Amino acid sequence: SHMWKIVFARIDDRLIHGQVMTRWMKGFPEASIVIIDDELAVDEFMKNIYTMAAPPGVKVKVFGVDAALKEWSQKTSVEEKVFLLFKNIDTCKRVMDGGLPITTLNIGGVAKTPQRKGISQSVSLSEDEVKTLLELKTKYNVDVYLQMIPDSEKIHLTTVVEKYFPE
Repeated sequence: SHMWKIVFARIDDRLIHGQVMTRWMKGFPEASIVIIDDELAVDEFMKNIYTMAAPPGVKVKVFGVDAALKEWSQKTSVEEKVFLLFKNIDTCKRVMDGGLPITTLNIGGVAKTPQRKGISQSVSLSEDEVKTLLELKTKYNVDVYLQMIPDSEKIHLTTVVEKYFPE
């Protein structure tokens, strides 16, 4: 089997913050958190911050994109359950384009910028970003939805397009 079994994937530009991941990990009891980000992979200060902020009893590992693809590609007799955490859509696209199978993609946090349209308190998206999410759905059959925490409002990608980007 592949080294990792991907139990969930989430995009949140603030990664491990507050109690958010403690809430998410309760749904994935045996999983570790794997953050895939090229910037964080070399940033020792923030690697320590996020490791310290991790839910009690949950391992955190950080990989760059190429290293994540290399690790996942390895075969093993005992797979590790992993909850993938990305800072941004582009990094997720790069790993999916590299063959890493993601089945569900939760958009958790994307900060407002002038180029993005506000959708929720936690998520704003540009038209280009929504086009990218649609492309991931089309190419890879990923189920994409916005949801901040497990018990908060869930908005599917199709609903996002219909209400916020009619086109």
